[PDB]
Amino acid sequence: ADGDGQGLYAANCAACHGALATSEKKGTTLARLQSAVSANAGGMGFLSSLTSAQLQAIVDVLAV
Ligand code: HEC
Ligand code: NA
Repeated sequence: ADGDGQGLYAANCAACHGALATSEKKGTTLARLQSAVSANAGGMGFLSSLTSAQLQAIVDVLAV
């Protein structure tokens, strides 16, 4: 259901951080992403429903 991260990034992140292929958040970390949602960085708190498995999948595709 989770895909490989590409759909999750496109649906939840690309509007603010760019298409995955040219994302400004390449090389991010799970700790940065969880902290950004939890701290509402840039208004990101609405993403608090994403699970650890979903956030990690997004981190991993940004590492490729
Ligand atoms: C617009 C409503 C955004 C959504 C959707 C996403 N991000 Fe975001 N994020 C946004 C801003 C304005 C900021 C602060 C400025 C900055 O770009 O740093 C952030 C912050 C982050 C961070 C923390 C900063 C860092 O360590 O680089 C991360 C890790 C981050 N954003 C990642 C990220 C992810 C993975 C998103 C989809 C789940 C996502 N953001 C969505 C604006 C918006
Ligand atoms: Na806000």
